Parts: sequence; C-alpha cells; structure tokens
Amino acid sequence: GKISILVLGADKAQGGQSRTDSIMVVQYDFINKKMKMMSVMRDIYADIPGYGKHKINSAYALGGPELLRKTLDKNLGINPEYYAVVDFTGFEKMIDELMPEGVPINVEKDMSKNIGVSLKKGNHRLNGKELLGYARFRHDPEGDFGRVRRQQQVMQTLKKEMVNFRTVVKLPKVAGILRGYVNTNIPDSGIFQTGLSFGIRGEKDVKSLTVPIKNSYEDVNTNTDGSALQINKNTNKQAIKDFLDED
Ligand SMILES: CC(=O)N[C@H]1[C@@H](OP(=O)(O)OP(=O)(O)OC/C=C(/C)CC/C=C(/C)CC/C=C(/C)CC/C=C(/C)CC/C=C(/C)CC/C=C(/C)CC/C=C(/C)CCC=C(C)C)O[C@H](CO)[C@@H](O)[C@@H]1O
Repeated sequence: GKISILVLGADKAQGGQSRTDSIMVVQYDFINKKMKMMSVMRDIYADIPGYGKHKINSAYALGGPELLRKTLDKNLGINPEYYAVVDFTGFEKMIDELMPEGVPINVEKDMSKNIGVSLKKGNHRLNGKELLGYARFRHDPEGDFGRVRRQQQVMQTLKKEMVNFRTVVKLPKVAGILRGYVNTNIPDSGIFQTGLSFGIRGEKDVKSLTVPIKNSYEDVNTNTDGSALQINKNTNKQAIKDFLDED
C-alpha cells in the first residue's frame, strides 16, 4: 500500500552526455500516511550489472532509471517503482511556477563558488536559479556530504511550503507544471492521489536517511572512476530496511 519514486537531479556534461548528480528515493505510505526520503550518495562504489564496479550514478548514464533501479536493488535492496528526472532548466522553471514568491530557505552560509549565483547566509526567499545554486554548492571541506544535507533541507522546505490546502486545492495546476518540467513515468492519477492523501491526512514529519550511513564507508581512489565511496553494503541494506519499515 505504498508508492516509491526514484528522484534524479540530472545535467549534461560538456560533451553532451547526460549525468545524474543527485539521487533520492521518496516513499509514501498510504495506510500509515507516512512519507520517507533517502539520499543515495552518487559516489557509492557499486556493482553495475553487466559493467562491474563503478560509481553508482554511472548506471543512469548507461541505462537510465531502469538500470539505476536494478543497481540500487542489487547493491542496497532499494527498488523504487517509478522515476522522476529533472535537469537545471526544468528545476528552475518548476520552482518559479510553483512558488513565484520564492522559497524561504535558511541559507547555511555565504556561498558562490561554482554555482553561478551569490547567496547570503540566513533566511532568504530564493528563486529557482538561486535554490538550484544552493542545491549544487559543494566547494568546501564537506564536499558531497554537505550538499546532501542541504538538498534534504531543500526537500523539507518544499514539503513544508507546498503541503497545504492552498496547494492541494491547486493540485491539477501543480501536476501540469510538474509534468511539463519533470520527466516521469508516474501515472497522473498517482501524482493526484499522493498529493491528496499526504496534503490532507499525512504526517508532517518526513523522516530522512543518508546512504551510506555513518561509519560504514571509506573514500578510495579507483582505477577509472577516481574518488569513490567504498561502503559496507550489508550494513547499509539493514539500515535501509530498518528505516523504511518502522517510522
Ligand atoms: C557546483 C560545483 O562545485 N561544481 C563543480 C563540481 O562539479 P559537480 O560536483 O559534479 O556539480 P555540477 O556543477 O556538475 O552540477 C551538478 C550537481 C548537482 C547536485 C545536480 C543538481 C541537479 C538538479 C536538478 C538539482 C537537484 C535538487 C534537489 C533539491 C535534489 C532533489 C532533486 C529534485 C529533482 C527535487 C524535485 C522536487 C520536486 C517538487 C519535483 C518532484 C516531481 C515529482 C513528479 C515527484 C513528486 C512526489 C514526491 C513524493 C516528491 C517528494 C515530496 C516532497 C514534499 C518534496 O566539480 C567539478 C570538477 O571538480 C567542477 O567543474 C564544478 O565546477
């Protein structure tokens, strides 16, 4: 009695090949009315069926959401039903259409390196370009680990700012905006049902999990992939199973 979605932030390399640099899984439980989200770090060193051990986000470049799903299932027991892929322009335009007033974000610190915008610490309303910049920043010692934290902060803010009667009343519009800028195989009745159930009768606390979990991984230098995360898959499989079954 649940729905699960593989949510991908994607972009183009200079050579034009597509890449995913943010991997999340969202599950909504229709019975218990509980929503959960997990971030899967893109640098996890994973067995990609057919291709050997590589950074897990290479599965998407090779075989799209289907191969990334199979790779998540084999390596982490994560097997989402649906997918939703968004690129830079889609993300920016989606935010600006959903929230023209801007998204209220407690910006962790001043940041501007490599994100094409200049953000100031503290509570600010960010447009699509700025919120994307906030989700992309990584040029500090925390690297991808701090980016995952800030991406989860963005998702929690979008949650708090969009689940309300003013938006659930506007679910048809919201859904049309999403399908125009998000590449997804969810049936549109499913966007409606999830929004209706969660927006009216869902628990407001959305619990989150970051994979790999603390003290289960190290950074290793790889032959052709470079900097990657070598993780204890079995320890992470058990944490994921524990996280997803009991609120
Ligand atoms: C910034 C930097 O330092 N860059 C340097 C660095 O490169 P890099 O690390 O790879 O980053 P890039 O620049 O390549 O950008 C790519 C980086 C990233 C993080 C890709 C980001 C792409 C995006 C589209 C942003 C993703 C944003 C977030 C918040 C993560 C979550 C993803 C998405 C798509 C959020 C989606 C939200 C929605 C409302 C749409 C959902 C649509 C649906 C149909 C599903 C709806 C149902 C649900 C249940 C949703 C969940 C529920 C709620 C309430 C939110 O290193 C190089 C060499 O060293 C340097 O050249 C370079 O300068």
